[PDB]
Amino acid sequence: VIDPTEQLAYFPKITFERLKNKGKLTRNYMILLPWQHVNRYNFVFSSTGCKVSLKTCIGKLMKDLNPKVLYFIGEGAGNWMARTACEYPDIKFVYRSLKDDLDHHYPLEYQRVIGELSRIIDSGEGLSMETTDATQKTHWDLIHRVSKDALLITLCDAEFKDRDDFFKMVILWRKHVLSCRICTTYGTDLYLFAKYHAKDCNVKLPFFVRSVATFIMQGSKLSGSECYILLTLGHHNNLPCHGEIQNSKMKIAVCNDFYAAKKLDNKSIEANCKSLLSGLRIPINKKELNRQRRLLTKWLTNKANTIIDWLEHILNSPKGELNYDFFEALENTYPNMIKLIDNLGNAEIKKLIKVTGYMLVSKK
Ligand SMILES: [Zn+2]
Repeated sequence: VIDPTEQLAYFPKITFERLKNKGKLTRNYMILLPWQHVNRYNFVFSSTGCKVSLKTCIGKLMKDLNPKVLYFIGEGAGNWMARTACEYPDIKFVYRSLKDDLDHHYPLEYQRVIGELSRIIDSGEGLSMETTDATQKTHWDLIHRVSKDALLITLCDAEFKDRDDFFKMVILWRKHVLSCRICTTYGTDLYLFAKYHAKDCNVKLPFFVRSVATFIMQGSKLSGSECYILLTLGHHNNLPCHGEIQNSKMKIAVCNDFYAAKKLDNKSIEANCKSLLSGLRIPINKKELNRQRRLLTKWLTNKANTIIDWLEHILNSPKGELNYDFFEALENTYPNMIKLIDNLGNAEIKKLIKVTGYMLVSKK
């Protein structure tokens, strides 16, 4: 009872830089908050699709290869997969994610965005911990238990402990696509679009693994050196160097603004509000914040005051454009910044930025 293409208007436009396979650009933004969640207010459990998209980044490859099935590894609640389902309404999916008590091993976001799970032909159900671990041979051995389609495009958004774990996955992918009866029959025109953290320089990829392009996303945490690398089979080359990623990341932060989503998913905004502060309603106005202050009259009451104080600061703050120059102003105009980051945890602060972004967009 849901049209996927209609749901796509809840996802924001993606700004990125492609580096196909020199002075330094530096700007020290005094920011302590995860501002990359500013345009992600319409999403609850996972929001990767606000940062990366197959139609925007690898649109041509999607058209040229025309895959019937897509293979997703490492997705939490499957928000990237959810965006893909909206962009490509006839594509079926194979989902894998580590069976942990830590992050989601089920696509909650996909179930929320897309109506049902009928297009997820393999959800990884019944599998053990090692058969869901991309750094283990058995995961790759059982990837074809339902889908008999070759791994034309494999999407990996897994967070690895170290680069050696990343190499374990990349080597296992190569070993699969060069052994597997299904995949070998298709050929060597097979791809792996994986998340990577460019820490070093001149780091060779495994034998017969070649990087086609590097993608630097506006939606990646400003502090790190995260990027998305498009790999294929062929004479090996180097992984992206930390220096290249920095200049690219900087230009996007200094030049570009975050696009807001064309439509506001009021159900999710209400959900993110109640998740941040129980009983918080929309519109978030002076009357709403004074009501929340009144309800308080402990550790939980301390966190609630911290939240209201920030929302009150955003409320009183002038309207600006969604960019890091304005975000730095927002932070360095608030007297209790250090008290905020100390009292609220990482998840609470990401929820706070989602709510903040909704408010900033709602202005004027
Ligand atoms: Zn295969």
